[PDB]
Amino acid sequence: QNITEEFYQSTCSAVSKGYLSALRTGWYTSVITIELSNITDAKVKLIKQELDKYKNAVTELQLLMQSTPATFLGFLLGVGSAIASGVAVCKVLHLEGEVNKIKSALLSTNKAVVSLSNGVSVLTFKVLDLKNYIDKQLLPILNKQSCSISNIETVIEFQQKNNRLLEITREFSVNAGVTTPVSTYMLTNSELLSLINDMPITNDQKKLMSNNVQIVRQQSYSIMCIIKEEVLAYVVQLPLYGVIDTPCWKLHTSPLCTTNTKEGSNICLTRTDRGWYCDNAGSVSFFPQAETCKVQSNRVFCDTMNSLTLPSEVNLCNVDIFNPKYDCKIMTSKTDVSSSVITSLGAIVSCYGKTKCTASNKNRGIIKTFSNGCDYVSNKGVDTVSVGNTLYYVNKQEGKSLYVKGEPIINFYDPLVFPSDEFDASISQVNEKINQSLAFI
Amino acid sequence: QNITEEFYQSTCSAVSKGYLSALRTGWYTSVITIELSNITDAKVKLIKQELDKYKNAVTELQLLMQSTPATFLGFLLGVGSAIASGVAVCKVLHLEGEVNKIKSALLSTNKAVVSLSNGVSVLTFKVLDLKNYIDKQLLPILNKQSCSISNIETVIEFQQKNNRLLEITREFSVNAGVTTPVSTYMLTNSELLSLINDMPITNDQKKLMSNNVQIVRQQSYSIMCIIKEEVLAYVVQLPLYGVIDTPCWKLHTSPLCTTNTKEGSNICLTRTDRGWYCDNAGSVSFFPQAETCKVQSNRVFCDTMNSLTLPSEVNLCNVDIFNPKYDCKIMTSKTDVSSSVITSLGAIVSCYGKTKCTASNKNRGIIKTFSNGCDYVSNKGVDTVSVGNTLYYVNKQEGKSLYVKGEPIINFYDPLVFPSDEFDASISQVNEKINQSLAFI
Amino acid sequence: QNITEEFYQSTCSAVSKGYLSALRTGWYTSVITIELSNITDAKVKLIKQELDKYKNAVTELQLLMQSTPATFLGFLLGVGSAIASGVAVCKVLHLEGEVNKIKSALLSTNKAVVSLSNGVSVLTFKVLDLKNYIDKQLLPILNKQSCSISNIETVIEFQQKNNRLLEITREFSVNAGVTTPVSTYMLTNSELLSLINDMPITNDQKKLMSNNVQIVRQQSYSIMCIIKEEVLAYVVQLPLYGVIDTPCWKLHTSPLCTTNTKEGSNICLTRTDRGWYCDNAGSVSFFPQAETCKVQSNRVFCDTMNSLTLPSEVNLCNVDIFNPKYDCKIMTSKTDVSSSVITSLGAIVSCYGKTKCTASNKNRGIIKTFSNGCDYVSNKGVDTVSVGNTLYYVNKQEGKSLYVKGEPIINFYDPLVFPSDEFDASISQVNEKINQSLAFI
Ligand SMILES: CS(=O)(=O)CCCn1c(Cn2c(=O)n(C3CC3)c3ccncc32)cc2cnccc21
Ligand SMILES: [Cl-]
Ligand SMILES: [Cl-]
Ligand SMILES: [Cl-]
Repeated sequence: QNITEEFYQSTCSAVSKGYLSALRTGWYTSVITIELSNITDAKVKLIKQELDKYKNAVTELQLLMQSTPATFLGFLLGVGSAIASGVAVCKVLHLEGEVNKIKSALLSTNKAVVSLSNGVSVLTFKVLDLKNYIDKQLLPILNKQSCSISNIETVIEFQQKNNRLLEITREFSVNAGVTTPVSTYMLTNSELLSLINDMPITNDQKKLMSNNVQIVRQQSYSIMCIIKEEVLAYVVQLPLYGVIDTPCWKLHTSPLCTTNTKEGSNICLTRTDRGWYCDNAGSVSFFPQAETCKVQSNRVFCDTMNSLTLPSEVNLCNVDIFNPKYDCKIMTSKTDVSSSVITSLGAIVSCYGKTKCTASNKNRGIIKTFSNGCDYVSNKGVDTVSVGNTLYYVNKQEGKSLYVKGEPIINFYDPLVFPSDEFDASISQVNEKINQSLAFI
Repeated sequence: QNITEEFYQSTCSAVSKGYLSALRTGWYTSVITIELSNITDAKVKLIKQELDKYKNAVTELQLLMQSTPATFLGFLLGVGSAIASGVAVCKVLHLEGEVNKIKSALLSTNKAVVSLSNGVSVLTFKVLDLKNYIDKQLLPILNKQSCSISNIETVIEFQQKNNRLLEITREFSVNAGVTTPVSTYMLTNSELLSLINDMPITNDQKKLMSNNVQIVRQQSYSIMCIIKEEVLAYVVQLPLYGVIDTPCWKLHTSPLCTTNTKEGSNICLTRTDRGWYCDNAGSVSFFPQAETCKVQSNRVFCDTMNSLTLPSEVNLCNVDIFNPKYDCKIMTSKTDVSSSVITSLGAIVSCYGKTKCTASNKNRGIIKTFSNGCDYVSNKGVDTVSVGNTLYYVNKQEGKSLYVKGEPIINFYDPLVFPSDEFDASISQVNEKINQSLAFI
Repeated sequence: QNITEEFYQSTCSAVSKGYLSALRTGWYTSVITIELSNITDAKVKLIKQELDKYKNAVTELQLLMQSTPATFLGFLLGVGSAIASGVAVCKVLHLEGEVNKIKSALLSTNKAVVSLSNGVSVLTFKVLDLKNYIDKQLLPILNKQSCSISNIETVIEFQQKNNRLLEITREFSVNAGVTTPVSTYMLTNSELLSLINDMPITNDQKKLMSNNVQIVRQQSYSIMCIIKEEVLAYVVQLPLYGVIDTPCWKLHTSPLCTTNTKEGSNICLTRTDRGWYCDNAGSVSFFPQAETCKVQSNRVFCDTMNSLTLPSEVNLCNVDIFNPKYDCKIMTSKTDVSSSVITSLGAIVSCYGKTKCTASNKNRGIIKTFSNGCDYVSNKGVDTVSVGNTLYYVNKQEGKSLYVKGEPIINFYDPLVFPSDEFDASISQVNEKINQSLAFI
């Protein structure tokens, strides 16, 4: 879609809009199972060697489940427990008879829904029947001939089928029974798509999930659960996207300082509310660590667990940081160091002191030299930006940028009553302290 | 065991107790080795192809060792060097004759203790003898028949044996010779258990380590060391648990704010001493980043390298934050944003402003609507908590919660002399500033 | 080379010098390709089974590219976009005919340079020709005999060749098309070395990169790009080391507090400018998160994207923190907790309160007991340091340490006007506040 950007010279910040939301709001828990089997010449020795790998993988996973499974403004977030729902389901599976309900449900099929004893309705999947393979092809060789008649084409095939159990067990072993993202050994591409289609969700969610399998995997958990009655079962916890196609925008901020000659006499100010914003249910979901969100074209995948829910008036800070309805968050300092923030469609440059700051093009080199202050350049005709010894490549996606001129608000502050070293502050709090200092003077 | 929780309404915090400690206090360094060998039709070409994979894995690891191997209150921690002990041992192995001492010690066995030249006594393990396999089965095929007589069952078997060397080399290649956790290619489940049993430790440590192999792996390092005289050797650095079965408890904290109508007029306070606490040697080991500790049932595995050693009186902050023996750490602000902290046995809810905050059950939906302030609900009968647009699942483990009523201490502060934006502060420091402001007035 | 260390008792800090730089300053983008092919008894069924794995890997990667690819003083850094350059190249490859230019260029060879339509000159590599293998050996079996004549030695060989495609696809599936470090499936050791040799760089850069392949891998990206016209192509983004062999030094800092008896009456100060420093182009490249830099012997690999460019006078803070040319950064507090910082050649110990702080040797145990204050011990004759319940191993590399005596500067401050809880501050700012407090008194 249309991605557009606006740079606010007055506050050294830029907003990228045109994105659409896909917010993980909930969890779907599915129970994936693998049916187990309970149990010389060159080719048989390889079968016994592979069968040993199988026996020890089972013993390994049994040992691993002795315990129940577990695992600027970011400091404002709450603290969730990401696998609480999957662990709850996995707890129900240890209740007696519960494992047998699943074993029975998938006797004649590989996909089935099971209502568990506490009422939970979960999709169930038998992805590998080692029970049947071992019990139909390897058992005859090991007992009827007394380890005599065998062919190497079954050795090859057994290694293939056993490999996935060996890899699932490897992942759980280096991860204490909880893995994320969910690999293709836990759930192949075909199985996951099939799982998504049989999921009880909207057609929009199914299309969205199927066209972004790779993101679904990164937002999912595999929780190793139980081995009981020749059934190996792990819970796969999949994201529920309850907010889809609402507007999102990305706020980029950079330090705004005065540019006086005498070093140390300068005051700085930085908008601290940078991160991803998405309209959500009459409020705005604010993600202060924009690295928690994944962007695919103009779709942005975030997790509400790493969000604050803010009044929509928080948007007014971009056009009017002095607006009377939301108290815009800033931090203050006297550290006027140079840096750049690469935005979606351009680059913000905070250039101070003796720093060389330029913007270049691929074939012609330097096309703009920044003066001291906070400035911006759009990615049209620019390929790189240089601040000091640091070269930044700019994003080269299509979209129009608008440069909104305005006097930098740092000019409105008297440096001799300016409160420096304020981090979790706001426009009004800074004024509150300035008036108190001006009172005592 | 018995997990229990107490919520302190006065300070918006909760303590989970009943846990027992397993603290990594030291390191055991073992030297794992792989003995190397020094060195047409369809089946021989595959042997030569696999032999090439072997030769290049050796060349790769030789190239990789040109250099010596290397790798709220968290800011208070010191700075260790995690693989210093393994690197020290690995340095000793480059001394002349040192590699030959090991090669000799494991001539007749695969497990042996070797006292190295500087006095260090290390367990040694030969986990794969490629020297013997290549030198007994592949060498005859490549020289005696001139690449003639071969059978595919050896091609299969060679790929199996060579695979682990290829994978060990892959791990070291993407990790610059230092890996953690220690995979099952570095050390299989059988080898690690055997290593633990032959370790010079208590019977309690052996049982504890064997029943938590997956945690031992996550707290271990594999340091690629030396290739010399047909011997490949890497050091595996294993945790020493010198503190076991002492009481541990988890402190959860959340922001406590006043709830006045006029927005911006509110003051907030948050206990900053959240994290894991374990009794340790007459003091308390405090782990400010509770994500450094791993919980398995009621056992909690932590690393003393990420701890502060505090006076045990730090515990008094939970029952009496104004106690005269320890100066309880807090932070102050005026940012009254809503959030929840999911505890071990319930959920703390900091609900402010216009936020919808509720607690729900699986089948009946909303059972409690929180008013503004800091409140708590136990996981008995509750499955989810909702703060704004964020849905939290609560932990569903058994254990009793006690709600300790008390007036929120934020009510005891006059907002017009309240010092906001204090981060590394304490009860006494805040009083010190309030009295100084009250003096100048 | 010569690694040396100096400890400044006056400021509780230590500098390690003698290192030489290797700074990633730019990016080289190469286009790696795999040529694809467009498409019963026991041995044929395995071929059809492996061929299915191939078809689905292709379908998987096609689904994955529906979207364009994306991915104390650290807070002062700017914000780059690491794969912007590779993504830009990958965008050019979707232009029509562009894929065919590459397909043509590597018809007769596997390595070739191609000037793309926008002028970019990129190295191109065909690392696997599955097109030819499938189209010469498997096609005859599946069509001419009608799935009759086949031998197991080709089944083995097909699994080998197809395996790398299956693994590349696995990596991209768990990583949303962008991986780092660059595995040996993306680019084998031989291919990467060959790529480095054909790179348009200096002989120094080629030697440096070839002798540190493992670091090059960790600083590289694999960006999954396009599948078009039987050509699979991903961009490998390799580091350009434009700064080599300049001096580097590592600054370690630890809290310096007064040691009065009455607890709570103490004031602390910590130099905040700790991290890696490298001379670079007349300025100094400062890396505040020293964990972004990788050290190999005396060579230190850093990324300028995680640096500030500072005046070289920042070095004066080590010999004279009160120097008049650079305003040295510090933080203040009243939290006198004990801890240690393990340096390159010794250990800084900040010992306060009732903490037991000692230094030990391997065979003789405790050789020094620290008194309260900030002290230092060199790694000559010392193996471990203990602060409270935390045991630290010291680095055991050769190099001389010098202990520079001096009165701790915290003694020069009157505790009753000392501004505590200052984080982004400096020597002059603290004096500025002290004089303002002394004025109002
Ligand atoms: C991107 S950052 O959050 O990591 C950098 C913050 C560091 N910092 C501090 C100290 N401080 C923290 O470290 N936290 C974080 C971990 C809980 C705070 C939360 C609330 N108030 C102060 C906090 C003061 C200060 C003043 N100016 C600039 C930076 C400053
Ligand atoms: Cl870049
Ligand atoms: Cl949750
Ligand atoms: Cl250590």
